Amino acid sequence: SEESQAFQRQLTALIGYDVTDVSNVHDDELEFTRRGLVTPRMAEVASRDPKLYAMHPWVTSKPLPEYLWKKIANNCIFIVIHRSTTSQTIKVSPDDTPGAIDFVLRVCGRDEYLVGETPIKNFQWVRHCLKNGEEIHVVLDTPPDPALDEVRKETVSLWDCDRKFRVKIRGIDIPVLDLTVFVEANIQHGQQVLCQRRTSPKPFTEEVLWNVWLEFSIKIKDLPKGALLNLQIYCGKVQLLYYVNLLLIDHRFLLRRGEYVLHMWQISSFNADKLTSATNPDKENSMSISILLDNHPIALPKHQEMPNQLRKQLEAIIATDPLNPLTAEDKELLWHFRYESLKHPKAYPKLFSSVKWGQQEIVAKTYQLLARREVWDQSALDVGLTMQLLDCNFSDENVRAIAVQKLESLEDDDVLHYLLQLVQAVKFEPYHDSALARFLLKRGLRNKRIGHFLFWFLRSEIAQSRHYQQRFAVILEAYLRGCGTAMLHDFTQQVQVIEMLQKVTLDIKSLSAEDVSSQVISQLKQKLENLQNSQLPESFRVPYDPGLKAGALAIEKCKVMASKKKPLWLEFKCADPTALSNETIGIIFKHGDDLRQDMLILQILRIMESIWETESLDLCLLPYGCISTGDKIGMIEIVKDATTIAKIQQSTVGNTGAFKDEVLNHWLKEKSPTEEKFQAAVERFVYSCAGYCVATFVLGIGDRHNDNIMITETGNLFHIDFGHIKERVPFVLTPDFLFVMGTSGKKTSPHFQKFQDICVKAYLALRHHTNLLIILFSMMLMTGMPQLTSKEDIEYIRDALTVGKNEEDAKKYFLDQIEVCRDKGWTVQFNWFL
Ligand SMILES: O=S(=O)(Nc1cc(-c2ccc3nccc(N4CCOCC4)c3c2)cnc1Cl)c1ccc(F)cc1
Repeated sequence: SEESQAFQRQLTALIGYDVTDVSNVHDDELEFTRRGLVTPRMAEVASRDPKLYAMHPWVTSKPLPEYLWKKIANNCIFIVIHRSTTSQTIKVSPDDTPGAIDFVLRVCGRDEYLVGETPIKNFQWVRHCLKNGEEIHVVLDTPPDPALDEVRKETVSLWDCDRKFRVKIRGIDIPVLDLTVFVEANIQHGQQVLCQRRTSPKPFTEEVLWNVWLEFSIKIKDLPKGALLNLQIYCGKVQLLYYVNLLLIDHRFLLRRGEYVLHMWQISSFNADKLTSATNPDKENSMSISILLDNHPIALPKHQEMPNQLRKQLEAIIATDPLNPLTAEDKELLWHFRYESLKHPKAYPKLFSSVKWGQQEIVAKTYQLLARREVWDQSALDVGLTMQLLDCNFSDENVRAIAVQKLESLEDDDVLHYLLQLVQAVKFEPYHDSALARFLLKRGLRNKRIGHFLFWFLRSEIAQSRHYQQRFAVILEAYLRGCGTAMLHDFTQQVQVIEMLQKVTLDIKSLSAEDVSSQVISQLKQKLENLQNSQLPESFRVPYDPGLKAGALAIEKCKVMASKKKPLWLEFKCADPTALSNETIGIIFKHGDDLRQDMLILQILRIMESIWETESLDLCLLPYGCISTGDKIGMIEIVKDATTIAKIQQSTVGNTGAFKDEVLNHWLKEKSPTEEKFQAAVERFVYSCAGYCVATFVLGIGDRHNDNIMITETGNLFHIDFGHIKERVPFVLTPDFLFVMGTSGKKTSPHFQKFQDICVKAYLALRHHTNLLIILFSMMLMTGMPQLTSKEDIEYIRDALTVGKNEEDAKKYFLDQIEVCRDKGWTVQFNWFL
């Protein structure tokens, strides 16, 4: 039809990629995945309560922390319900379910609802108000129409083959380039290379032919599902220059066969891009390789105590961190005591790394082993452990599926906490259709807030990653076909706004030399007025805060920043008349940088906060909204009432940097209305500073120049610009920070004794989740930093978290770091200014 044609055109423009396109395939996996995702979409759509879907209550079933209880007025919270101009105020108790006080309670100025069978202490908006110490303002409203969510009507056994595996390398071709070059062919399973063959070296001409069979030692019957033929091109120590990958057992369990011309990826170690089954879309410029797979259709089938010192050796092995390398001795031990090891969920990652995946009978015993998993199925969810099983070390669908099984029990509050890393982990899936892809699909469709962030996270990777754009596009399409017309319209509006603003960023960045022109400010405001009538939708959801709807631009307040990437400083009015403010919505619109590294670090900061909540600590971090939106384009939340530490020094002192200890402290008092609020500022500063000292040490991003650090007018310290990373320093504890606490060079202050108190406790709390943080750190580097990441980069966090050390000793180690910062004073800060 035509209605079912212009709708795909709509899907395409929302997705940023054409999913029906077959210009860059060599089998039908992508198309097979589209048809396969119809079923899980349908089930989730059909079983979601239409009413609860449309109001999307954002709820938690976690306990209310000790830091929030001490801020109640003894078992009583205040809720202001609203008329038109006036308002009524109700006395409430934390257990009063929405219905205890048709009509619905919508938060003033936000598409956020207080509805459903949960106590009001179990709402995030309520806990937000309580955290910042603000009154809850709501409106008696009409529930939205679920009709707006309406969804438009949518043979030889392999184990019977003793032949050794063989692949014919016909040769390579490249339109443009000289030394010597050879092709390496690896049977891979995860990062585990099972068998390796090389060709003879040949001269590197624009076309090089071999026509040789490479006979491997692995038999066909021993090929596991998810095994990759990985083809690499080395020039000559040698050097890797091109790689492509091909699945040996395709999506139907059929062995791969016939002719292949694969266009290959260029090189700029452990990196997610290296594992992709996607071929290079750049048909014109990219190197290709011509191969022949030949062996009748062959299909893989599906299937239907110990001594003292050894138990101890095994337990020591199970105890070690996820980055502790297993020796052959350890693996052989784990596998032999297979069934003892299965009694310990913590042993699953190491045990499944003890499996000889290239030996058919071993795999069979491994699948037998998984069939007997009462203990695994019974234990409480550990995200750490579960994440470990989704990383690049595991390619077995069954192994990976028992990880996804655990995630299924995750409450929506926590999916949101791990969504970004979960979406990144799709890049570790051998096949386009995986249990994890389906999990993300149905959790997103069950919940408008997960689905909103799912959209952007997926879209972020489609726009700037060729290596996985096809896979993420299919999954995104499957999502959009279930999210419902009311969300398709939001997405459409958001896409239009950022596409429009992009154009304005482009032409403006070119009109400036490498400060800021005066004409240019008027030139920007000129084009922004041009938009306000043009075709700009006069209300769109804020990508990083889907509660807020933005309306008209506040043109007068809009400017180009003094940064040499010339980002746009934009302000918007809230489209909601029910808003009881006036404060504009401030968004930084940036080109030049890829915001994905920033997204990752910030999300990890959030994870660190929720970690700290389990131990009733609130280190007042400020992880501001930051959404990559397109290719090298995104938005950043403007934090109100904030300035950079550096600018505070350029206000009292001046240019070069004769830094003074007092300058921060009396900046605080001049922005403090009273002594009452000034102390709360010093209070907020002690916590903030403690959070960012700990967080950044662990992540190894603590040494920042002080224009990249900010403070709010109420004490809240917070770091910025994470997407960038001699004598070193563990973090930033400069004298101006230290004097706010009341110390100079070598002393101890009451507020400082608190800083040391909170850090030590925050640090040790993180250490109780060593495994989880190690795994998120590993995954971050492998999927987020195109840094050809090494073990040594990863095994930094082993140092930072003082693995294998007692608590006493870990307290000492960090306290040394504090003292290291003291010794340097201003040496590192001045050193940047070269
Ligand atoms: O504008 S940027 O190009 N990008 C960017 C901005 C922010 C950010 C987030 C929230 C903010 N809230 C309030 C005020 C901000 N300002 C930043 C400094 O200039 C004054 C205004 C905020 C900035 C965070 N991360 C990045 Cl990558 C940039 C600018 C200066 C820097 F030193 C490095 C980066």
